[PDB]
Amino acid sequence: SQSNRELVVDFLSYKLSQKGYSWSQFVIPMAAVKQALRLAGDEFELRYRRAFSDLTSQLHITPGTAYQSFEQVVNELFRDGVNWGRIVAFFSFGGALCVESVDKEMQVLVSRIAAWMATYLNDHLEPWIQENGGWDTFVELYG
Repeated sequence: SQSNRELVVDFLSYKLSQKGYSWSQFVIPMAAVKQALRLAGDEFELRYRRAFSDLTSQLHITPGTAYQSFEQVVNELFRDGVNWGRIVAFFSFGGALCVESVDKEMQVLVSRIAAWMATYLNDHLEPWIQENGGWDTFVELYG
């Protein structure tokens, strides 16, 4: 919850920096988890460059968008359940949403998206993560 919050912020900050944007609107194995996640995300966006076009448009985020709408859209990535690659897609998707928000002069949504991701991670993804090795297995797999 606290760790996950930090993890989400780091990945989103990484993505924004990398793409020329500001991250101002915002390490035990943690440092290792963070780096593994940064690498996983880059590899992902490398193979898939569509940038979640339909998912973001299906969501069309504005300052009035509620978590439930975010949650419903994100659920689409997990229609067949959770797996590591889908978790990576989840982070990449949040990253795309932040970029889009900045491109629309709605930089105020980045901290909100981060909060939503942490909530979604703790609620829907940690159960599977903890059952399949925890973030140690993730590092072991993408580190």
